Amino acid sequence: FMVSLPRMVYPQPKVLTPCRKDVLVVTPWLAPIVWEGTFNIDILNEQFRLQNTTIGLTVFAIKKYVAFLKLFLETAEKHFMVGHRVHYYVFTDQPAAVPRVTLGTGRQLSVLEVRAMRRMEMISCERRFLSEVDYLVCVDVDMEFRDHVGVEILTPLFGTLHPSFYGSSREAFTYERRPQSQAYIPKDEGDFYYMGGFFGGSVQEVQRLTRACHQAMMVDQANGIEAVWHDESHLNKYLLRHKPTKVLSPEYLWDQQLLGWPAVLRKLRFTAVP
Ligand SMILES: O=c1ccn([C@@H]2O[C@H](COP(=O)(O)OP(=O)(O)O)[C@@H](O)[C@H]2O)c(=O)[nH]1
Ligand SMILES: OC[C@H]1O[C@@H](O)[C@H](O)[C@@H](O)[C@H]1O
Ligand SMILES: [Mn+2]
Repeated sequence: FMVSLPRMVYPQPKVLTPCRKDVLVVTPWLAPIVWEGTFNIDILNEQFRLQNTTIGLTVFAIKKYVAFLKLFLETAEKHFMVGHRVHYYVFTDQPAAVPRVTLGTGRQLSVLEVRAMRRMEMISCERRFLSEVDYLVCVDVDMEFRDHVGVEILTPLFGTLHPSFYGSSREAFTYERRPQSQAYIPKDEGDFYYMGGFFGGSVQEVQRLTRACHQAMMVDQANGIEAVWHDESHLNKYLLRHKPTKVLSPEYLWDQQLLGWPAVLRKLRFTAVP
């Protein structure tokens, strides 16, 4: 049950004025593609706080990657779902190397020790996530938040446009192209190339995705084949056959050193560390 929004004063949306004319802002299966200028974050924050939303954020920091956690978490605290309840789950082989980062109120961190592709299996923590959070966001650790990443991304299932391919035709996508792999996608198929480093959704839809990618990876292992881009190839296969309900623009996963700051990106929200 969703209670009424309170009165709010904001600019009227005008039907004969698009928000953004330069980019596609809805997919052909009617999923929003999330760019700056397409959402009023005050309306969204109301909607999600009225449901007392809790967001889980998973990150793996194995071996040398523990070095990235301090900047990742400190910038998450500045930019990720601020005002909402957040539970970080840090999966690592070195619990004692997790930095002590001060968190804002309503935010918690759990360190989950693992042994040093297996992210999909490890995510598919099933029971715990179902009890503890409403949505799961699953990202790479060698990154930093530079600007707002908030509830505009939440939906039952989302992927993120890979920043090297958002302008590419499908035949250039680096999907797995060998029919012997579960991740295979023919040259005349594909909507987008999604980045393995940022996907998420409701806990149920994320457990479906990560279970299906884990099973498909195990089939490929039994068959002696490893997909060209590992879990990212399987995530692409899954999202072609199970369309996401939102797609995040490359504002949400960018590399300024490699790609600069094109005009089409009004904000660079989550970016690779040099
Ligand atoms: O030795 C490793 C290799 C990978 N990762 C985790 O797996 C993610 C994906 O690997 P990586 O970021 O190296 O892929 P890239 O983005 O460079 O292609 C890393 O962000 C970490 O989040 C890790 O923790 N330790
Ligand atoms: O072609 C796909 C690849 O593109 C790279 O730019 C990225 O570093 C890789 O992790 C993989 O996503
Ligand atoms: Mn990475």
